[PDB]
Amino acid sequence: PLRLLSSVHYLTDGELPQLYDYPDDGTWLRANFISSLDGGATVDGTSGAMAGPGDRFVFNLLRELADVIVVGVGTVRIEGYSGVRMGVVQRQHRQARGQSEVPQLAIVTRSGRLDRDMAVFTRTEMAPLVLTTTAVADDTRQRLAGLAEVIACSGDDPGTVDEAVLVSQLAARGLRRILTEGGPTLLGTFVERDVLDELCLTIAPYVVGGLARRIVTGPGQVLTRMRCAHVLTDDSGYLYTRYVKT
Amino acid sequence: PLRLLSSVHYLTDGELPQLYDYPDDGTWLRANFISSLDGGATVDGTSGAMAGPGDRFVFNLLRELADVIVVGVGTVRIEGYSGVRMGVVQRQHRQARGQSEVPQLAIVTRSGRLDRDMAVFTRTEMAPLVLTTTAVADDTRQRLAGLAEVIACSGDDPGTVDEAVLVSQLAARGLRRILTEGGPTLLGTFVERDVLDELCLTIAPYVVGGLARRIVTGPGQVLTRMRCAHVLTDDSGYLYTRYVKT
Ligand SMILES: NC(=O)c1ccc[n+]([C@@H]2O[C@H](COP(=O)([O-])OP(=O)(O)OC[C@H]3O[C@@H](n4cnc5c(N)ncnc54)[C@H](OP(=O)(O)O)[C@@H]3O)[C@@H](O)[C@H]2O)c1
Ligand SMILES: NC(=O)c1ccc[n+]([C@@H]2O[C@H](COP(=O)([O-])OP(=O)(O)OC[C@H]3O[C@@H](n4cnc5c(N)ncnc54)[C@H](OP(=O)(O)O)[C@@H]3O)[C@@H](O)[C@H]2O)c1
Ligand SMILES: COc1cc(NCc2ccc3[nH+]c(N)nc(N)c3c2C)cc(OC)c1OC
Ligand SMILES: COc1cc(NCc2ccc3[nH+]c(N)nc(N)c3c2C)cc(OC)c1OC
Repeated sequence: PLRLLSSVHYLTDGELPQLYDYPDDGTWLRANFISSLDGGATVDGTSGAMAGPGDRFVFNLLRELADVIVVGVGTVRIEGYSGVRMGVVQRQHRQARGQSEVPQLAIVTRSGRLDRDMAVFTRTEMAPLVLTTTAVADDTRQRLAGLAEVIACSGDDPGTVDEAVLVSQLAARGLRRILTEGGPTLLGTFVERDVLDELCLTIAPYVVGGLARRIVTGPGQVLTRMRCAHVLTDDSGYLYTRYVKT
Repeated sequence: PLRLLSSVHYLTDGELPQLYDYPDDGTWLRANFISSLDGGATVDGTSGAMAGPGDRFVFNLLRELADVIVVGVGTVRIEGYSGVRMGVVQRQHRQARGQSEVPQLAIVTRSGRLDRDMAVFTRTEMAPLVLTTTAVADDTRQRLAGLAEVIACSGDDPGTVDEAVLVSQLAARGLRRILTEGGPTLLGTFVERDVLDELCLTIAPYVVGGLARRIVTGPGQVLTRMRCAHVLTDDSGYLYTRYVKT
């Protein structure tokens, strides 16, 4: 009942985007994470040390394919997010697909307690969205006037983000091809709200020991079954997986 | 730089053991764990809910190949370990390889605070080892007389297990082909002591949310690079990976 996986194909620059195609229509929330073999999401507090050239390449590709990159403010601070960068060819590909040259960043915050000073606001070609609650949306909008488009993403509860609503507000703005890059709290909520369509997971060929948190945190205990759409690899033993919710 | 992995081979019952062969000589500490896509080691407190027929098959195979199955007492209690079971054919294969019919269980405990009552002691064809410290080995041996062979596994510090010493004591008893099945504390120590030779990791196609711990816990922060030896899959989207320390 077991099948050996082997490299059967070198992916061309044209085929790789195809493997990570978004659906033709409808919203699609894709997550891109990286974790060690022993499930650690961080090395020395952040994820980058696990990411080699292969993962950076995939990471940048998923950004290139996304209409919008949604990230928790925690990751934004910790990973030092600034504006999404797109190279000339990336911009060309994006135009060819009917997309803006650079995907927007969307920072998720229940508190809305974002400072005007952040690099997500400062070092950015594209002004970012701030996805927050109905309760704080107005004060946040005022505080962040000129810096970010503040969008209330509450459903029934004005004090919380409803993640389905969040996805919908993005789509409503024509940002239906969503990529989230974390963090584990945000991902946890997406998973709990059952709005995660796809998880692209780089499995870095490291064990990192017990300190690191997982790529999902929170009190949530779910068991969402996913289908393995693909596994890619590179010469360094990384697995670039793509799982789609069943 | 990216290669697509695909199933290229259906593994026969003869080839599968070959993929998980131990080295011809020397000690080899292999770990077998299972984790969800989001790095969770447990569902509802234990690992079994993530394990389908494929993982059980691999799990049983690794047991069949091992001279000894080393587990923390935590896992022993929580997963309700009793004696290793071997079917007739499993025993035959084991004999053919020069191995005893059933691998021993080795329970690791720094405290040595094991009760005579446990199923590891009671429902077992083979009496298990208790790998513990020099400091408690004697009282533990007395307490567990007739139930378990108690082995002191301290190196410099009589109050602790030295995991290299643990591996050595096993080999010393002709149990050089070691399988550890956990838990995360034990695995954490193996990883910290740098004695983990190989990690066989089932990646179950689930996200489980933030509650679960990882397959490694502890204060440890390492970055042990591993080489991806193989990835198998089944029809249900599980990845059966084998990584070998570089
Ligand atoms: N290995 C990987 O792939 C990966 C990927 C990303 C991040 N990381 C790492 O994980 C760490 C950060 O963890 P984190 O959990 O704090 O990241 P995070 O989820 O990005 O940040 C948490 C914050 O974002 C907001 N948030 C998240 N979900 C929300 C929701 N459903 N509704 C409203 N607000 C929401 C909240 O902000 P407010 O407090 O303002 O309400 C929350 O406090 C960093 O160390 C980073 O390196 C790893
Ligand atoms: N997903 C998976 O593949 C997988 C695999 C195994 C277990 N699990 C799960 O993980 C959980 C158990 O976690 P756990 O960390 O408590 O398991 P554990 O490592 O098996 O148990 C911990 C105990 O074993 C002893 N121990 C471990 N390492 C030691 C060392 N280097 N030296 C001396 N003693 C050592 C200690 O016993 P003393 O206190 O007596 O000193 C320690 O308290 C369960 O929920 C189980 O389901 C999951
Ligand atoms: C400044 O913005 C950036 C932030 C980060 N943060 C760390 C980082 C690294 C690898 C990653 N790899 C995957 N698979 N998924 C992630 N979620 C991820 C993250 C979160 C990494 C960047 O380069 C890869 C980057 O530049 C665009
Ligand atoms: C009674 O002993 C047993 C204990 C367990 N415990 C849970 C369990 C399940 C799947 C697993 N799968 C892998 N890849 N690695 C593990 N470490 C593992 C464990 C730890 C599972 C058993 O059946 C699979 C079993 O019977 C032999």
